[PDB]
Amino acid sequence: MTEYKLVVVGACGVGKSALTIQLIQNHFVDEYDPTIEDSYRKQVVIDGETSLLDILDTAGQEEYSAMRDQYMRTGEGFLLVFAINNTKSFEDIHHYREQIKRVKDSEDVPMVLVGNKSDLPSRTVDTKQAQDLARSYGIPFIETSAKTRQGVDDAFYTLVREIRKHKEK
Ligand SMILES: CCC(=O)N1CCN(c2ncnc3cc(-c4c(C)ccc5[nH]ncc45)c(Cl)cc23)CC1
Ligand SMILES: Nc1nc2c(ncn2[C@@H]2O[C@H](COP(=O)(O)OP(=O)(O)O)[C@@H](O)[C@H]2O)c(=O)[nH]1
Ligand SMILES: [Mg+2]
Repeated sequence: MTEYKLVVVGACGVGKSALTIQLIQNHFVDEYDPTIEDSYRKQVVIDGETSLLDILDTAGQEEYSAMRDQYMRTGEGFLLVFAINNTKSFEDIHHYREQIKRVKDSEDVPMVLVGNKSDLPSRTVDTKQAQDLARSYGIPFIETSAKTRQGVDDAFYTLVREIRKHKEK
């Protein structure tokens, strides 16, 4: 069966765990321990293809090692998550993109920029700013809400379609 190794990255509190649980369980979590990093498998049909998604929700303390780089290198596609009400989380996207570039030795890694918490009225990051960054990286931008499920399937399925496009190259 076709397996896709997806990794959800971004700053603390942006909704990585909530997005992962909404995708896997169809449930919104108000609290998910920030020390729990784990991977979840889900079978899905995307464009007629039965796909096994293995989703790693990154967490814990910021720490680095050769072993951690070897592990992150196995990810096939990355969701770069920020929260639309947190400018710092948007500025932090650069760090996550550079760490993926560093470990993959490539400027062509499947990724999708995700602007989460789109249900909140307290926006500080304009959609145009996020589209401009995504255009600079050459990747799609998807607005999501783990709370209402807006854009969740689209964010993960678009990443899978980007991995397929990359594998065809
Ligand atoms: C609130 C707790 C929480 O959600 N955290 C989010 C993940 N954390 C990280 N913080 C800072 N930079 C990080 C950098 C990386 C990383 C990436 C994206 C790619 C290759 C890599 N090689 N080595 C590290 C690395 C990852 Cl996976 C996590 C980071 C802790 C806080
Ligand atoms: N309103 C709203 N809250 C969200 C959303 N996604 C996550 N949250 C909340 O934001 C907090 C941090 O979410 P979490 O998934 O733990 O973030 P993580 O540290 O990136 O894993 C939690 O209280 C979540 O319930 C969202 O789309 N909208
Ligand atoms: Mg988390």
